[PDB]
Amino acid sequence: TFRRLWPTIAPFKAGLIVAGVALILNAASDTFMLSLLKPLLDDGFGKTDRSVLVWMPLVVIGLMILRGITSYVSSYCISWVSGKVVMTMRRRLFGHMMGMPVSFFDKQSTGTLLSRITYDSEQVASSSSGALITVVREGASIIGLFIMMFYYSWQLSIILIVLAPIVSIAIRVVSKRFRNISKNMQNTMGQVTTSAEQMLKGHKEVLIFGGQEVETKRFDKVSNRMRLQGMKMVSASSISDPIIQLIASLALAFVLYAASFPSVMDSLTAGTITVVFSSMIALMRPLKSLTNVNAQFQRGMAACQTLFTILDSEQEKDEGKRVIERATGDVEFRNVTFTYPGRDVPALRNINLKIPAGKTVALVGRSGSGKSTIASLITRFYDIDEGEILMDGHDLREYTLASLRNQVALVSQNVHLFNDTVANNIAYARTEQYSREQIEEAARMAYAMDFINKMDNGLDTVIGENGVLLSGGQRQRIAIARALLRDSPILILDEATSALDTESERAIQAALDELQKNRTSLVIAHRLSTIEKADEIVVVEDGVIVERGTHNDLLEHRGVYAQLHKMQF
Amino acid sequence: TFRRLWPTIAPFKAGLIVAGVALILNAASDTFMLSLLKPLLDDGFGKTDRSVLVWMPLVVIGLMILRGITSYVSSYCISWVSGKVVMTMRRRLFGHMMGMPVSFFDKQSTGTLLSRITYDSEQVASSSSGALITVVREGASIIGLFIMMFYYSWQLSIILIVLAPIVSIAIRVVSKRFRNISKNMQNTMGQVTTSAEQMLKGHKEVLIFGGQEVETKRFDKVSNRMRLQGMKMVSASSISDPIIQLIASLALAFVLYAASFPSVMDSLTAGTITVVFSSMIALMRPLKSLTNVNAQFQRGMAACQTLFTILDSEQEKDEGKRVIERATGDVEFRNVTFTYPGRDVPALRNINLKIPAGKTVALVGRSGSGKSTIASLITRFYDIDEGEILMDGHDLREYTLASLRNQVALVSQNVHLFNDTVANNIAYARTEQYSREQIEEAARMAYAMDFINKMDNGLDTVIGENGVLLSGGQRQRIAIARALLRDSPILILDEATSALDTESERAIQAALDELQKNRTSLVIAHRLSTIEKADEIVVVEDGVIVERGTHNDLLEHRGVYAQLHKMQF
Repeated sequence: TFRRLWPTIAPFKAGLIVAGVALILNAASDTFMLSLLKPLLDDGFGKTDRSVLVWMPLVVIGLMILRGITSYVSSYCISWVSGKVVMTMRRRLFGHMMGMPVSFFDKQSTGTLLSRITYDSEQVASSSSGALITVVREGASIIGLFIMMFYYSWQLSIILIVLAPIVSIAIRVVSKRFRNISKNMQNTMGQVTTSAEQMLKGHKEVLIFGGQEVETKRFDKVSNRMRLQGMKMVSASSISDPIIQLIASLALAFVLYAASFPSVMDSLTAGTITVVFSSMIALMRPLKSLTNVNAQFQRGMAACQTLFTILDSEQEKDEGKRVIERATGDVEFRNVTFTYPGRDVPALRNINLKIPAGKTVALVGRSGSGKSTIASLITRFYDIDEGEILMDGHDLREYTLASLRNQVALVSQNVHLFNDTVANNIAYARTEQYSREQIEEAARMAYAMDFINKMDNGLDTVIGENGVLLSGGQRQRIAIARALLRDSPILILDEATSALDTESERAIQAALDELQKNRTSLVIAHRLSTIEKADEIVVVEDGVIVERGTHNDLLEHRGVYAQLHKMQF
Repeated sequence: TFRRLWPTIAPFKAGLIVAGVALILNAASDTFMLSLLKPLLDDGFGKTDRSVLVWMPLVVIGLMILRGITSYVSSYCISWVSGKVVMTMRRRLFGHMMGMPVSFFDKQSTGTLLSRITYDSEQVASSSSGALITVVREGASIIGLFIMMFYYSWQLSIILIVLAPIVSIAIRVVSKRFRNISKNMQNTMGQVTTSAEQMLKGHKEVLIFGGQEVETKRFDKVSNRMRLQGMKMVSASSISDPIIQLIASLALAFVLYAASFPSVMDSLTAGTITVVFSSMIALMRPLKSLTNVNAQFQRGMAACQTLFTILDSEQEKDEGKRVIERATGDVEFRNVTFTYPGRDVPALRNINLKIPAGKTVALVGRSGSGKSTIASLITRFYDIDEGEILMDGHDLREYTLASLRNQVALVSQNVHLFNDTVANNIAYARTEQYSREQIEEAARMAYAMDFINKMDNGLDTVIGENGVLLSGGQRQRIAIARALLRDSPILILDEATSALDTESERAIQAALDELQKNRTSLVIAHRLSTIEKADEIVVVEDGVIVERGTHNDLLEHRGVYAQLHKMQF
């Protein structure tokens, strides 16, 4: 169907070929083991030659060991191709899902985003190879059990294969008739049960009118009808299996009857009949399983078109060629409006903010609708709807995306830590650029050296989850170390502290003060300490900025900043 | 477990015995049908060419017509006892669920009460009788097939039965070892697959720091650790199934080897070996199903205690000693405190209302603070927690419930209409006492005759649900005739819905005006019309009445009623 997945398997087609050559072999070994019933019943028990019961245990063991060997080889050489194509699909989804915009990550899919690399990305192969196994095994077993029947007895096999369509259609017709009859009877039972429910509903009226004897008399007939319809349903459902079994036995009796005549048959001597009929019994499983090949292959290709919709999708629009090395200027918002994708209500209205060089601006206002939003826009996590965000006499869209992200340091208490050494986390994405001495210096001046020396191995301890666990404050200080080592000229201090641990703030505030040397920062104002010492204070109210003055003058005018002090104090 | 169910089955016990004699014959007709293989293969096919194969097709049909008759006589004669005990149980549940307090119906249970007489009352027989067509059906098949196996070459059945435990435990030990090994490899998969989650979570932090060629490298090694662990999980699960077949095939090799020696080989002839081996592989399905005979007999008996809880629950406390022919007096509330069973907050504080004879008190509260439940107490739908409701000078507790509820008519718009035609529906629970002439005048006196004459059959049209489906306006009118026909002294004129229309409001109000002639009534005053002529007015705030008196004297003082009167306006 959606066979753009075949090039993923083309580099490894030597496990599919081997698991077709050693699975056709498994089917042939099944049908050869089933062929032993004729030598057994003819030249073994039936005859006086005990030798056939001496080598037949050995052949049975040597064919079951061959079945096991070719069923483990057929499992390893498809679990190696259905494992490596899955590996390639997973690491190809984790090269397009790690570049595309945050909007897909925002609320389109959060928990299922890992499902689309764990469950669906393994289902695409556990169903496609599960269908290849079925088709190439039950197309070998079915051919083997056809060749066996037509080799031992074409006379009986022809009349046994002519009847199989006849028996199948007769059983299907009978089952359809009784399914329709049972469906009608179940509809009638549903109506009667609805009547019983309606009898039950009027309890408060039955009590007040005193109709307990009349209501139970009326239900003595409703329940009697429930019984007489239930036994009708059972009689119509349990008369189906006997009739279809009777039709199957009519066919079996006719096959036996055909064998009576000498012209048609009687070349069979007590092992040929047992092999043919045992194969026909064993021929039902590799038709019942074979019919589901297309259903399983389509169920394993819907879960590939899903992965292609995740993959063959919009990436991050890197429509930029201008390269900036250091934000030696001012990052300015000017009449820009933005709304979250997937929602219509503007989370951010027209904005006009100035971030002067060598100075910091505080995003005050605990409304919760406008503070976190503007923080994202500087790094182009969510692209603006229309307007302009300016960064050193340019626009963010103009600048290269890679050259923009490295200019900004998102400092927050809730900061991700990678499953790696802390020396790698502090120099994440820049391990080659920054030497160990630089990391030591950064941790020293970021006040994070106290925690790391306490750790077991020190700077090389695994810090992420599934390892050592560090409290919110340690994560904050590691973020300060990252930002200060990277020397990002722009800082977006979320300051989502949400706690005041003893001596944690005493070091965090000092580290932030040391960080904010001349680094122009758009601080999210959660702590009044930074608000008091701020070059400019700007507030947001449902995306609208109204009070923009400094912390002193904006206190005199009531507006929202004094009201924030009223709300804060 | 609970043979207190048995006395309901004991009267109808000669359908299980008939379905124990016509169901052993079903099993003895399958072990005889897996015995023609001896005359077929041994004497019929290999020994000669004809004769036996002309006699077989009749017996195969003759043992599949007798396997169908005794499979439908077995099913009908259990479905007659599996329906006649369910019917005899259902109407026993609908004689205790129609006499117990309304509290069980109100939020302690819901429409699942139907399931306690439709699903959980047929599951008691669909799984208890399903455990008697497995302990007798597949309990004479096992005895039938064991007699056949020992009748045919006993010296092989002992070898074949001694190897059934040894093969079974060895398959169980092998399946035990490779179920724990796969479990351990699945736990290891949980660690690495969780590590893949922690890569996706840091997408906001991945982009800003620029590390995506480094993060994809960290996933190239995590993809393997969940691929190679996926090859170990398939290599450890696909190696169990080969071995358990090889262990099973070490018995077939040994049984065939055992038959090689002279002692067993004497009559190990082909007919006396297919019937023994075809029976043993046909003996697994009886044994497998017989194990689920206490899992199904307790699934079908756990549901018996579910409805015996409903059956043996506490019925309505009919502490009745006093009987009143007619409530020719005054209903008087006096310091009545009551809470809904199931509501923590008390829904009614102290209440003291006297209803004079031939007077119409009104409960005008549109706040909805439990005005309706005040009327529930006069009918003893919910008993008073503390206090006393003096009806005709004595508390409701002494009066008989059958006698008390005959003196009250719950006139409302949500009245239930029973499935009976509308001549007993008007005279529900009293059709024997009242003749058609009274109903003719009663319906006429209530102005209901127009709707009834309009109907197809007139006074005997199926009126309830699944009948003609009258509207809400018509349903309320019949309650007026039903109350007017009975001429009960006390009325609860609910008047719940404020919806009104031309020739419906006047039509109802004219009927209510004609109804409320002496009829000392308590009106839930949602309609402003009755409030103006109401002799007394009471409004309930929280659980306690605040204003009590005539509507004129309560309008001048604003309080709650007058302000509520403005709210009504």
